[PDB]
Amino acid sequence: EKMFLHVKGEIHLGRFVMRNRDVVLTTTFVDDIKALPTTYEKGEYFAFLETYGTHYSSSGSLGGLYELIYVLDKASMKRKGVELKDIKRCLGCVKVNITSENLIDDVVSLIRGGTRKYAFELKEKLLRGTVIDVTDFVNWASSINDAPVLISQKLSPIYNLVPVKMKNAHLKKQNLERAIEDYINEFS
Amino acid sequence: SHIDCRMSPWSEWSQCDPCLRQMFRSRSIEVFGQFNGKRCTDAVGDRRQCVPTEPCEDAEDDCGNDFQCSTGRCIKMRLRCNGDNDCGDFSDEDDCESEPRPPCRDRVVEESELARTAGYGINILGMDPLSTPFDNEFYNGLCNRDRDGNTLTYYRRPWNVASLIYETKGEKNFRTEHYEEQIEAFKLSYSSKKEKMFLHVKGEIHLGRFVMRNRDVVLTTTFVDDIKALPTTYEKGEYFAFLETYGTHYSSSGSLGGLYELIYVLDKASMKRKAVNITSENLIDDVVSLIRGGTRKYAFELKEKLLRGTVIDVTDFVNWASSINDAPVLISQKLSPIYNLVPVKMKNAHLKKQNLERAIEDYINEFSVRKCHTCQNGGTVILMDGKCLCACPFKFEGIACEIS
Amino acid sequence: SHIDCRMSPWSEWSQCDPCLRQMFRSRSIEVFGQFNGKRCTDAVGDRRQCVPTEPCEDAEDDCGNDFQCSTGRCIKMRLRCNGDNDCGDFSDEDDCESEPRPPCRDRVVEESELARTAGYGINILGMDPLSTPFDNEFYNGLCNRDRDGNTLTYYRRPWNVASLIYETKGEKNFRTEHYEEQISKKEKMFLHVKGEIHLGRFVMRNRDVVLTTTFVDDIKALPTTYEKGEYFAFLETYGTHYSSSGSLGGLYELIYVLDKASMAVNITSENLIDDVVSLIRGGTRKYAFELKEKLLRGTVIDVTDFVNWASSINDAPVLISQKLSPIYNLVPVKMKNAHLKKQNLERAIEDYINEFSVRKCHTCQNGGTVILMDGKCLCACPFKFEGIACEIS
Amino acid sequence: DDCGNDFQCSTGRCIKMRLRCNGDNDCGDFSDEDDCESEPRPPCRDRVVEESELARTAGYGINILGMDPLSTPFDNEFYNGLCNRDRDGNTLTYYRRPWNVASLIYETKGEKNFRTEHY
Ligand SMILES: *[C@@H]1O[C@H](CO)[C@@H](O)[C@H](O)[C@H]1NC(C)=O
Ligand SMILES: *[C@@H]1O[C@H](CO)[C@@H](O)[C@H](O)[C@H]1NC(C)=O
Ligand SMILES: *[C@@H]1O[C@H](CO)[C@@H](O)[C@H](O)[C@@H]1O
Ligand SMILES: [Ca+2]
Repeated sequence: EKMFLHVKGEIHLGRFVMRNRDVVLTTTFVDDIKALPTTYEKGEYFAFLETYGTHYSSSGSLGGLYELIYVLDKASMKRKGVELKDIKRCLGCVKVNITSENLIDDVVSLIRGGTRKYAFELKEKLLRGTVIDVTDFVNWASSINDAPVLISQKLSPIYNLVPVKMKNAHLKKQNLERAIEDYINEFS
Repeated sequence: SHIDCRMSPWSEWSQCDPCLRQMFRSRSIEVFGQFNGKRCTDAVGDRRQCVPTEPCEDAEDDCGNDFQCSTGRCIKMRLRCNGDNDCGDFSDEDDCESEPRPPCRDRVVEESELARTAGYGINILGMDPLSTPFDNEFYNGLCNRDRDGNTLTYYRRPWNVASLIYETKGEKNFRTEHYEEQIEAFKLSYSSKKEKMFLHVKGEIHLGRFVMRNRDVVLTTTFVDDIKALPTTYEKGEYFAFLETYGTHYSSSGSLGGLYELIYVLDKASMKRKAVNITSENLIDDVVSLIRGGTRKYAFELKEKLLRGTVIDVTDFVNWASSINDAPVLISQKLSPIYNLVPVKMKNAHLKKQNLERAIEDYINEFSVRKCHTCQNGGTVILMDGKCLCACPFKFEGIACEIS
Repeated sequence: SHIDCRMSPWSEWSQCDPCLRQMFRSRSIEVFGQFNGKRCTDAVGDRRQCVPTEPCEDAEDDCGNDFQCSTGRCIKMRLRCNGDNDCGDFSDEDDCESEPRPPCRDRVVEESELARTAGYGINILGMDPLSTPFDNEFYNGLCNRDRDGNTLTYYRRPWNVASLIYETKGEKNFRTEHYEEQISKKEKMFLHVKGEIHLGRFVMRNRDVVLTTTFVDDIKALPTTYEKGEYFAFLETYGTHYSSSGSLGGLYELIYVLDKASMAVNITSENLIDDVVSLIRGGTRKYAFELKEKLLRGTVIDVTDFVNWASSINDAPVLISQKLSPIYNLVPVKMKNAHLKKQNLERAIEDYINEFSVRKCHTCQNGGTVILMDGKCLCACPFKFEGIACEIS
Repeated sequence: DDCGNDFQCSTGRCIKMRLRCNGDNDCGDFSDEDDCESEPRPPCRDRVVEESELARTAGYGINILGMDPLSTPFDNEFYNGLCNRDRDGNTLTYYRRPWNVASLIYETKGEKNFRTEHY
């Protein structure tokens, strides 16, 4: 045997893209660069690289998302009274009472953004082994306006933000590259 | 096995740019990564400050008989008193209090929200749209008193959108396609069946269409200034950085609107023969929906309904069709290279155009999927941020479709 | 298989145009890209600035005794001092102080939007009703009162429109055709429906045209020397043609098609196919985007939905069909080198006819045929052939 | 450091002299805006706008399988004294775009997939 069922959804609110020159940083970020030594002071450069970030998203996507993999092997329920089209129909039915039954168990939840009330209601219905109603998804979708999450991102390393006016600018950027290169070996 | 990042370093260093007080470098990316081996995040080009080795030239670039705007734009002088915003700074209009009048005398009129976002920048990396290189706030003193759109009420068309129109066209398509096949024999008893489904649906709700004026174009102060910063010297990764963050192209053709689409693909097989007892079953199922444009309350309400056996309520479509008034998406367009907007009447502009085209060719060649390794079995190569890979909804598995 | 973009070299530089202060050459597309190879974009005309090699001529181009408006467009004093603002930049307050009232002495009258959009430009690429070359807000100082269209209310008709006759037509054309055969059994269906409503027809005046300040001044800006890029830029921003007349209205069209067959030893087979489509244009959104959906389903329609949809065409028409006139007929003589502009607009349109030819793209596989799109020659095919070149099934 | 004819900021920045009076918090805690009350000239000509909460957090600092607890290295409270604006189609409200964010496009797009393969 091999078997899986997936349900996946996107809610997309907007695209952001950002500058690569004439950038204005927070003063607290360029202060953290002005405090770096001229030397490859690896412990301090790893301190900075976790005091703001290793990379940044030169662009991303504001929204919300779900992935709800049914690890459930169909035959775990399909031996009892439900056809393949009927279990589908119940997930999105009279042949058993699947919403009352202990039969649906192994559905995973990943849910991103929106107000906790609605995210919880979707999660609670899924772990009980029950489908969400279309009412529930539109209520969730309305709430992503208050609480977005990044669905996907396109990435660049943080040393690109270091201003060209910085005393020892190229040396610091080259030492941040030397530090970024070590992370890949620091973690197995 | 999967493939991590490969590159070679700068191998060059510019002299100091006199007016810009800076120097540049750019490096050869070989392979960003394949099959989820680790990304090349490191920079395609970088720059360093220099105290310049010679004087800068005369910095002014005055267009002459045109007014040199406080933004650095250029325009016909008289408009600077008219209540049109010519300048990219309203207070140049505030300055000339002596001849204030708007471009229309008695008209009561709206801003076209379709015209404001007309001429999006685009990046070929995903056909991402980007905010307009174009100004779209200036009227060129033209009254241009249109009344298109479903409310039949006046709007003014800003100087860059030569055409903008609000055409009310729709189309919808349906296909549902089904097969069943059976083979059975005896000598040993053998039986088998196959079942197939295909669906396509789409529907288009057009709102409008546009074209951008290819001469005397009026640009965002930022775009016309963000040409000034350019190296003049074909520093590959720097012209790549402008192409990355104002886009490879700017466009003008429109289908603005809402759109929906669906597919089902289902394909199913079962086989048995019969002491000896042998059997197999194979089945692939896939169903997908898309919605774009309109407001959340109705467009997100529709998106899931489309997949189901559920017959959709016609007034839900009518509420969506109304909401596309507020929230269009660009369904189709005509691309034009971004360099056509670096204007005449600015220093070294042709050399800046030459470098922008060569950097578009570099954009085309370094993202080229021809560099990546062959996908296995029935698949074909896919590109994503920092990696090549492939995937196959067709009885194949793994990040290169290696196995079945 | 997939094919990439290809172009000529860049032609040798023009000399410096004296008044335009620029110099260019061009680059022909050979192949736009085909079958999802790397699609073309890159420019066919591009230009460099020059400090000119000789003097520009005297810049004024006034039509003699005519009034020199702030547009620099040729007009006569009756058009300005009667308050009508014909000359293109609302200047009339400068011209007269005593009784400058509009030509409709007391009986001042509304305009029409369906009239204003008359003489849309059109382009063989995309066939778009580009916004008017004509300045339909010029009225030639005429009061010119229609009372036509279904709003049962008066309107002033624009100078460049000979008439906007609301010559109404509503036509439904319908066909069905079906067959059955048995020995095995076969069943076949075709359905076609179209409905057309013509609200009216506009005709553009064939002499004495008033063009938009932008159209006339954007031909003043031409090279004078046969350079593709600036001529193509005028084409691509104003049309290859103007609609010298056309029909405003709405349209719907539908199809359904079905084709069905059915046919120790145990052998059998079944075959089926389905194809359904709907189109709507014109009318206000609520009714149109009801009806285009509504008619794709079998639903026996409320006649009041047809009445509401097609009533709304009075407020929101689409151009059903029109008479194309080659665009250069709109360079008004009594302008400097006016005919040399005509000549090279025609030569640039002939150059348009050269590179956008699909015929030179490579053959699609199996039962297919080639189409051209923005940077791709491509095909789509019968008999379940597949991929953008139809090489497989 | 030394902004020349332009203005040197409290926690170390340069603000162009035209910015300082406008109302935009050019230099942190409104420390740009000490006294210019004779010429407080706005970026927008009395247009209604509210500050984009969806973009003020954009440009998050990122780690390999992680993201920052403190909002950004970029300063999304900076606007170059421009008024350039995007809008929410859902409430019809206009927002200024932070000058870090080269583009905001607000798009309503919903995509949903169900899938199984079985053997
Ligand atoms: C095959 O499986 C069926 C299941 O009912 C069983 O009855 C039959 O005896 C099996 N045949 C064999 C043993 O090959
Ligand atoms: C028909 O199907 C049966 C199923 O067992 C098979 O045994 C037989 O060979 C096929 N031919 C006949 C019976 O027509
Ligand atoms: C001359 O034309 C060539 C094409 O052969 C270009 O590559 C070059 O940039 C220049 O325009
Ligand atoms: Ca002005």
